[PDB]
Amino acid sequence: AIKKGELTIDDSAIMSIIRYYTREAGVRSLEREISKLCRKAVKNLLMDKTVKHIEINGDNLKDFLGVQKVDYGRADTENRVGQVTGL
Amino acid sequence: ALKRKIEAAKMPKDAREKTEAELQKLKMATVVRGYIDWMLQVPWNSRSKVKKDLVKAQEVLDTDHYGLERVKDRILEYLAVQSRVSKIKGPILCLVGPPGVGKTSLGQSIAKATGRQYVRMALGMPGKLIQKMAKVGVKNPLFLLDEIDKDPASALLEVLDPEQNVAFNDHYLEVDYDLSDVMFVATSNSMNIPAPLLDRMEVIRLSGYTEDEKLNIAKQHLLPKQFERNAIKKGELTIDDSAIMSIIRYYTREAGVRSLEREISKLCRKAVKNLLMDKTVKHIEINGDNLKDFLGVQKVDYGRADTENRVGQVTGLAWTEVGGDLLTIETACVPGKGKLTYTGSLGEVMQESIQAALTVVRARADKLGINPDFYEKRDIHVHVPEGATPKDGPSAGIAMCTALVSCLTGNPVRADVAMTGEITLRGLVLPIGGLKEKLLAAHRGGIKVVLIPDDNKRDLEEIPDNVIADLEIHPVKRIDDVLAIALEHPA
Amino acid sequence: ALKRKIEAAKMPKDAREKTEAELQKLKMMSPMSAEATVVRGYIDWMLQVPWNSRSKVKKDLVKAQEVLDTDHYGLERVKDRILEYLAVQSRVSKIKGPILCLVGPPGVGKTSLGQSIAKATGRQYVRMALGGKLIQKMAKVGVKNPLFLLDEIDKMAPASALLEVLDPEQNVAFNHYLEVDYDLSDVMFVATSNSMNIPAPLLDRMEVIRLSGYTEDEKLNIAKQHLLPKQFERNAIKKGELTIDDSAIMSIIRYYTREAGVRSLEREISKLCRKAVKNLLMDKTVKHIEINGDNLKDFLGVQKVDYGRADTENRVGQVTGLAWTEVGGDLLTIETACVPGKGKLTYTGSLGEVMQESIQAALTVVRARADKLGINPDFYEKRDIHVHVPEGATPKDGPSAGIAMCTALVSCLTGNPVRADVAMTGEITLRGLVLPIGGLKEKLLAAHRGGIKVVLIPDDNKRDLEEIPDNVIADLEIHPVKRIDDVLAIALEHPA
Amino acid sequence: QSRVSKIKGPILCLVGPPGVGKTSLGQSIAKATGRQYVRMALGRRTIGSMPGKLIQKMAKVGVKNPLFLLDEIDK
Ligand SMILES: Nc1ncnc2c1ncn2[C@@H]1O[C@H](COP(=O)(O)OP(=O)(O)O)[C@@H](O)[C@H]1O
Ligand SMILES: Nc1ncnc2c1ncn2[C@@H]1O[C@H](COP(=O)(O)OP(=O)(O)O)[C@@H](O)[C@H]1O
Ligand SMILES: Nc1ncnc2c1ncn2[C@@H]1O[C@H](COP(=O)(O)OP(=O)(O)O)[C@@H](O)[C@H]1O
Repeated sequence: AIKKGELTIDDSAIMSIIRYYTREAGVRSLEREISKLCRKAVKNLLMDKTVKHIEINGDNLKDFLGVQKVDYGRADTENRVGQVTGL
Repeated sequence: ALKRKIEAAKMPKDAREKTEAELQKLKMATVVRGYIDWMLQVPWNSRSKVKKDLVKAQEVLDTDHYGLERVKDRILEYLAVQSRVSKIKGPILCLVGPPGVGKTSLGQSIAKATGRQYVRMALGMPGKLIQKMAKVGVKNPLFLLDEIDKDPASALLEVLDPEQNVAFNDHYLEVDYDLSDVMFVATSNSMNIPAPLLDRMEVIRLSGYTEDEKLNIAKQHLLPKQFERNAIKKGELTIDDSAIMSIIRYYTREAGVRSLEREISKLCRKAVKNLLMDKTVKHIEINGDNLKDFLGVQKVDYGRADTENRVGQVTGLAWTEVGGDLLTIETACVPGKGKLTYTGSLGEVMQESIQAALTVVRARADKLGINPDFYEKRDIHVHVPEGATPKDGPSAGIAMCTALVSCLTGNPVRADVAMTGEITLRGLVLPIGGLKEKLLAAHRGGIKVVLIPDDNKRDLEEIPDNVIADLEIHPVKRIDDVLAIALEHPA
Repeated sequence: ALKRKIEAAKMPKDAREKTEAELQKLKMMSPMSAEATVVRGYIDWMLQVPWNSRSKVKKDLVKAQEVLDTDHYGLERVKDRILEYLAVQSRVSKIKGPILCLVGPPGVGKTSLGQSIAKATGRQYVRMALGGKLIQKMAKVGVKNPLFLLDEIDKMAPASALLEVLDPEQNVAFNHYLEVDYDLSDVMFVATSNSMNIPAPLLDRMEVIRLSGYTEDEKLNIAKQHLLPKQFERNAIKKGELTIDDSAIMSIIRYYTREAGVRSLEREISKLCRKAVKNLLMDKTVKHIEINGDNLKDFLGVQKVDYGRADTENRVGQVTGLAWTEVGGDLLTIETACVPGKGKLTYTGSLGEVMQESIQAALTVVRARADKLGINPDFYEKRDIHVHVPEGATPKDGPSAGIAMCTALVSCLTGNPVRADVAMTGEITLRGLVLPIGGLKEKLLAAHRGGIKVVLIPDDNKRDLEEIPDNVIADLEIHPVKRIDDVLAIALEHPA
Repeated sequence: QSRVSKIKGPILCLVGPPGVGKTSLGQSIAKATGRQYVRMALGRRTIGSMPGKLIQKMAKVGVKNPLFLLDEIDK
């Protein structure tokens, strides 16, 4: 029930959802995240009559979805002796 | 009489020709009369209207359940989109938690949050569901499906999907009923639901409570409704907060509040018996000293103020889904032929966890002070109690590792500590799931120092911060750093 | 004709218009037909049903106290729990909550206690055994609010549809062959059984109140104050005769009966009474018969079971474990044997897999302590092991008497005899610690009733140990242990 | 049974292998107290229906206080 004006999601917000909140080859978890994100925007509309154009960037999302569930790739300690990531 | 009400206030066409069809069967017999009256008493109109003041629903959820803020926010999201669109044709609310949390009452506080009538249906002659519809008599009820962990079994998915709810048949009512515009709330004790149902349900996790939160719940929402069903009236009976702290800490240990209800109910019973059998006293006051006069000595305890010299016995944390739970993993090292032996009801996942742990120990024979021949001359028995789940099996792997280092070197594990995690061959410590449910258990049993993997550090910014306020938490990443904390001697 | 009775009986409007509904059909059918008489007796079911006339309850709990303690002797931890319910029953007129459940071994007095509560409040009494009926008993009492007992719910498993007779969400209306709903509220229930194997829907609405056994002093006062009078008046023995002294009753309890209740004591006292009466009519010489503790063997028979312990402690293998069984508390002789072989275990005697895990636990206890006991260190593959547990233990009780297996194995290997006045119990870990166990009161009553004089319990049951009220503790030498080395230092009759 | 006018308690039961005198003790007790012997082995209105079996035997002896046996409950 969101009409065409009041919620706007950036590119970088979707890149944060894909890179930080899902691990599969498909788009099912992207649907669960965008579903839950949309109804959290609905709650942040009907509980406050001031704001209407709710904006989300790649910074103001961790109050919606919490912390990053899964991690991204390799910028951490590269010692990891005798381990090797295989495919 | 019969004929003057078969129109039944714009009852739809199909059951009008069916109702008049057995009415002209009546024209040419008691079971016919009842068979008419079933189709007349089920509702066909009168949608009891919703209350779209969602701030009022905010105010009416906080009057019946104290502190389920994440669960309340999720429910109010579902009621926001449930308010704007008249019928959400998506997945159903799924309330999952340990027994004794406000499931089977949260659904009661939803029905007086929208306005629709509460109906409960336990899952442990017309159809059962239309029997309940005839019990309530409204087009748009709230029909709680409880205990989905426990008429054919899986045939209720036609009550949930869109394609079978625009018209629902029956074996012994012959017509089609629309089970659309019927909000459902589904509760369960656990997660292992039969497989088609697990997709149509969005899971809402009601976790356990803490000591302060149980104290506030017992001080606001338990003592009044227990008094008013026993009619103790305002000054006849007071209970200090430290007394409820002794009921919570000592005489029960459970993630719900059901046992607290049983002890408080018993307490009110014996107080009434003191008030009628005696006539001098009229005000009974109960503190932490008068309390064991009214009940037993204890049932369980906590504290870990006992001895700590338990070689080879650490206190793992177990994520059973029926509450988070403590665990006493024990290992021994006997003279023998090196044949490893595992027991404790679990299968082969613990096997690869154990053999991982034993390679971790055998790589460190020098700087731990072990004769390096132990893998072939000394048999090893490794035990873990039965409380776990199939997933999160290789939790408490470093429980087994510290157990083996303790029993080999003869170094006592300090008894206040409690560990968790999953171990690999290099001694690295993998993440584990369900960290809140385990840490509430480690809070409730009186554990001071908990070890978690380093890669679950971000999940500490989800815990209600009274829990972290009492636990000296050390995250680790290497097993060599577990062995400076969990033992009590340098190694 | 017939309507002039039901018009004044005051049934409510639903059953009134059903009664008039088939009634005017009855007055307009042939008054001597067969189906007409079926309707006559059908209405005669409905003349029976008491739709009014509550019997009065009594609120003063002082005479409730003085009406309970005048009939049953010493159930002091139960009568508080029953006067909770009668206290809230006194203030609140209609409790809709849970229902009193009475669980203990048979012979304790539960059927008499539910009979006594009816005398306590004022309401009537109808017992309903379990192996339409309910409207037949409600019609049988002829009153609205009886004390409708439901005995042996455990021996019940219409299949189990009585759970709508219990919950208040269903008790506003219960119909089955009468098809008029009855208001079964304000019909107080008490349910009894013999174990907590109650079906899982029924257990929701039932307050379990435990009735454990009686001890010898307590049975002695029961027979001296409440059994010899009712037996002397159900056989009409005159007053100036049949002086049964105390030591005779002590020999009946100690030597001629073994139960946690007093059922068999009634059989022995009744047989004693009628043998005395037969010796009063087959002779006119004696009139005053006295039966001391000596002449029972000339009067009642031979000492059927044994009590003392001069019983040859040189039993190498068997110990005496205690067992909180389904029917309460019981002695239990756990036996082990060690035969030459390959190293394989052998389970015997209702050993579920938990007891298998505790058997291998005790096996690792022994193998950890091989050399400081003198055992041949390679016994685990030269010599097979057979361990025997006689049944009785509930699977929740389970690994109770775990350390009985460890002392049994140490005794069977080293050939050191277990002294046979030691009633061990406990739950063993792997490494040699002894965990708590529940139901310590049944195990101590069975450990006292068989005359065992030394009991080993775990250390972390110094908590329930004070709550055994009677002088059970005073003559039993109960002393806890915590490690397996305190067990092996005591329960063997040699040092090790 | 001699001193008490009417025992309301339990019932004499005679259990033995087939062949000992468990039937003849009905005769002997019957001519021991004085009452009458009636044996009833084991194994409504309509057409014309007889009464109940037990009251058929009570009509058969025609006395209020018989020694009404009940043979072979096991069968
Ligand atoms: N957050 C809460 N606030 C107030 N009461 C609660 C809360 N959670 C549970 N309860 C209490 O739990 C009791 C009923 O238990 P229930 O919620 O039915 O658990 P279960 O479904 O496991 O039986 C009620 O008295 C209810 O008040
Ligand atoms: N404390 C007591 N005082 C008097 N009589 C008792 C007491 N305890 C038991 N009895 C006797 O025990 C018998 C009741 O047996 P009970 O345990 O009710 O059998 P069941 O459980 O099979 O119904 C009655 O004869 C009663 O007189
Ligand atoms: N002690 C006895 N003295 C004389 N006759 C006996 C004695 N015991 C058994 N009998 C004879 O055995 C028969 C017993 O019949 P019985 O076995 O009682 O029949 P049932 O098949 O009904 O048991 C009688 O005919 C009786 O005369």
